[PDB]
Amino acid sequence: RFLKVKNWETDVVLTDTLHLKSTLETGCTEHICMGSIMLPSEDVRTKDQLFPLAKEFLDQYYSSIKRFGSKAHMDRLEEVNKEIESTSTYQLKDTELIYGAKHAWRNASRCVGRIQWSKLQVFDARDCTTAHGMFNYICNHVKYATNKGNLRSAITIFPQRTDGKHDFRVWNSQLIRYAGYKQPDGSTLGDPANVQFTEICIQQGWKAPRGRFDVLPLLLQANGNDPELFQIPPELVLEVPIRHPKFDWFKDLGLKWYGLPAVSNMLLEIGGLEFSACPFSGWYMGTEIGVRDYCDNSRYNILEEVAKKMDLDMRKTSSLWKDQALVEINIAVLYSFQSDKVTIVDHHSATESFIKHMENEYRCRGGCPADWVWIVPPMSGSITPVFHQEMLNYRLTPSFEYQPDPWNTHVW
Amino acid sequence: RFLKVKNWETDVVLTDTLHLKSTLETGCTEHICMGSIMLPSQVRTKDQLFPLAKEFLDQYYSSIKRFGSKAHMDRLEEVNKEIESTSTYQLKDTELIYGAKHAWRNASRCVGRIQWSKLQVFDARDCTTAHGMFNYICNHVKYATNKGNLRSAITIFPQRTDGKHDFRVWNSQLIRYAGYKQPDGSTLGDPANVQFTEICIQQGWKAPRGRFDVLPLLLQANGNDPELFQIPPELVLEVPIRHPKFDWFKDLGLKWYGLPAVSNMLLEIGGLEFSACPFSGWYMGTEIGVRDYCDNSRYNILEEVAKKMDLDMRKTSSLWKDQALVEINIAVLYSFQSDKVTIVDHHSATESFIKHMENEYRCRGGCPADWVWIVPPMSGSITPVFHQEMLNYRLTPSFEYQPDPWNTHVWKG
Ligand code: HEM
Ligand code: HEM
Ligand SMILES: Cc1cc(N)nc2cc(-c3cccc(CCN)c3)ccc12
Ligand SMILES: Cc1cc(N)nc2cc(-c3cccc(CCN)c3)ccc12
Ligand SMILES: C[C@H](O)[C@H](O)[C@H]1CNc2nc(N)[nH]c(=O)c2N1
Ligand SMILES: C[C@H](O)[C@H](O)[C@H]1CNc2nc(N)[nH]c(=O)c2N1
Ligand SMILES: [Zn+2]
Repeated sequence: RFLKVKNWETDVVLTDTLHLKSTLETGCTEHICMGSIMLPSEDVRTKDQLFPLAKEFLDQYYSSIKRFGSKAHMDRLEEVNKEIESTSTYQLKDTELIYGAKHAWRNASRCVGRIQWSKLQVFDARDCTTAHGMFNYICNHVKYATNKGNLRSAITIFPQRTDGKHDFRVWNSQLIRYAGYKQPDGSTLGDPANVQFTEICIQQGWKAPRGRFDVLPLLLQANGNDPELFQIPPELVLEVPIRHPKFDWFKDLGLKWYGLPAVSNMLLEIGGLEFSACPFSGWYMGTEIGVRDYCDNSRYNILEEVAKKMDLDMRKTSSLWKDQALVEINIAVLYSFQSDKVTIVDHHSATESFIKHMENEYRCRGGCPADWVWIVPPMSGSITPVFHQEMLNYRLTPSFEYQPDPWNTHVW
Repeated sequence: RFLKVKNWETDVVLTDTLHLKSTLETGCTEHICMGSIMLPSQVRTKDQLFPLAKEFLDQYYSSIKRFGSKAHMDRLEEVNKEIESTSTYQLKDTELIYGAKHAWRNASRCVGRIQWSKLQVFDARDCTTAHGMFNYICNHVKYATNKGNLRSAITIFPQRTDGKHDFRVWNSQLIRYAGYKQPDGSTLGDPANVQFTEICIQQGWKAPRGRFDVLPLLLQANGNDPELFQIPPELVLEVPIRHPKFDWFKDLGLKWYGLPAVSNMLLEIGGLEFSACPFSGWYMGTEIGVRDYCDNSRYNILEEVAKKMDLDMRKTSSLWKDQALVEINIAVLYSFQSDKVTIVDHHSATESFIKHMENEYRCRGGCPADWVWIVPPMSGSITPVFHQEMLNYRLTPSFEYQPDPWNTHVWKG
């Protein structure tokens, strides 16, 4: 049970001991594997639920600074112990906060970009009290992370849950996303994935330009209050016009995308403490836009339009016109970003980086939890090295977790 | 207990009750998922054999709507006495056919299972020698091939008894190309087959030493040392690969065989183990175009193809690899269709499987599926299986992996 993982392209074999420190459960059993389930499974921590969680976290922390078993360690354990017995919760030291966040990223088994995990910019926003205040922290995040196209990793951490009545939440799924409107006649204009949220905004007071690439407004909820709309200043939203380096007609498709991927609907858990609002951001892998955002049938779905322009034989599937078109689109996305000097990585580069990162983690940590179903890119799978890499998936803490959408729960 | 799966593209939700009939184990635990391990670890006595027999017979007679009948009870009784008396038992023909078909049906890594009920089962349980094996296999190949109009088939050799008298096909597939390790480090032919090739040569094979030499059959009967046989070339249907627009593609000198026929797996039915049971269907295009040609550890022709297309091969973000892969796959499909050899593209096959899967949820209560393997090795998310949640669990009858015989065999000499 000190498990081994093989790379079948290189015969490299790695021994995993880190999985033995796993806390939470996977959702698999000896009888059934649920590795392809998108999301397997009021609850405020009780007093005695929280001490062991806090102790577990402080133990890793003081080991990581080579102070395990020290006076400083013991003192802190005691101090937090006292504070929970007293206040029914506790507060992280800035240093612990930063360690917790960086390690939540390190432990994210579905993330392929984790080779960068130690270079995360952490913005402490725990002094925040209002949606306007939240708006301000978020604008600063966006401007810092964007950095004129030279993107930088960042997370902004708002106050922690207390009793579930005073939660901080960003209602958008990403800080920057295009709107989606269902036409009265056909299907959808803009981005179909955002049709419900685009409507909640409107139903909350937003006036929409009803274009195909309208940046959504922010819906910000502080201390469990009704949320508020804020438009992100356009000069803070860096966008890229999409053109092909060979096909002049590509520009005429009229497509663009934003440079900053910034997920804002997940929950960060450290030492038992729950941060329900913690937007984090990095930079795109090319296929996230080109393969998923543009070509998914339930998104922009521009494949047929493009194949048309290329004059491919769309009569039978065995001509592989979708594949051919798909490649060109993704060539264009990378070409556009690179030309405009906005940070982006191709799926070949990022998967190779991740193999290197796996190597490092097995060597200096004893393993690296990884979710094959998510790590392997949605195109050209087997000509990337992660395809032939066996991976073990297990859940370590600190972690990012999913949480219900606010509008289904909000005590309005 | 119910279990739901969701298709995230169509929002279709299905309910799995079949997983409750699962007996075997996955390799996963409460705290670890081993879903991407290629071969998880996941001589049998009468102690454990009659429960296994009873389970199978209960299934079998349920499917034919005779559960609890006299024919069912007498059959149970007959199998019981045969086991306590002889320490094994024999399957009737009907049972064997049901067995092989349900094994395929239960094969969670197989995207082609829509076809599972149309399997041609050849009973070679009266075979006793390697020569007899060679003859059964020749006939399999002739029948399956059918002049390019392929037919699914399986040939079943005698079951294991004491594990000292096993029937084995030492080839991983009935038809495969040689691989030769050259002194300078390079490989001639198929790198996947170098080790098996070396065995054949040792056993007295005279190697042509080309890049597409069909390997000889290495056949073991009754636990005896294996013998070489050459498949008659008129029986091996091959297809030269050309591209519909690139005239220089044919000059790359590629070809591939038409019949995929896997011969190293173990068929388990009602506790009985059939260690030699070659089965065949037809190719999905990506098996050849993506894995056989473009894997770095295989023929690895991406470079040569990228050069002739004059692609920007300097930085990878030009996606020259991705572009070359598509053209090669286009060529493979075009060539097979032109020669009227049965083949299916990954778009058609994944679509068929989603239909199969839905049908299996309705009429059977589930469909075990291994996402890691079902999703095609190129253009993943534009196929409908990518967005489909799947539960993976093991049912019997089943096909299992077994170790290479040259590692476990006791040599006679
Ligand atoms: C810096 C470059 C980064 C790249 C290239 C990257 C790439 C990716 C990709 C491709 C996915 C799959 C999601 C999808 O396909 O839609 C993913 C998921 C994810 N990423 Fe990263 N990411 C980066 C930075 C970050 C950062 C800075 C964080 C947090 C601090 C992060 C946390 C996560 C998490 C939590 C998931 C989902 C994990 C889960 O659901 O368990 N990523 N990332
Ligand atoms: C008729 C057309 C068929 C097609 C297109 C097809 C396709 C495939 C493919 C692509 C794989 C994955 C192999 C790889 O990617 O390396 C697979 C796996 C498999 N197939 Fe099929 N197959 C077909 C017929 C059959 C038949 C006739 C049988 C047996 C009677 C069979 C049994 C299996 C088994 C046992 C596996 C591995 C399953 C496991 O380990 O769970 N298939 N199939
Ligand atoms: C920081 C970051 C960068 C990036 N390029 N992609 C991300 C993708 C995610 C992500 C996580 C869960 C689900 C999703 C959307 C599902 N395809 C995205 C989260 C963060 C990301
Ligand atoms: C009958 C049949 C047809 C087909 N097109 N592919 C198969 C592929 C397999 C197969 C199963 C496990 C492993 C492998 C090779 C390793 N990728 C192939 C087995 C049977 C097949
Ligand atoms: C059903 C399946 O689990 C789902 O489509 C997953 C598959 N793999 C993925 N992988 C990545 N990187 N992103 C995704 O959104 C998904 N979707
Ligand atoms: C390590 C990994 O599980 C291994 O490379 C698997 C991945 N998925 C696959 N899927 C198919 N269809 N065929 C394969 O050979 C593999 N190989
Ligand atoms: Zn699992």
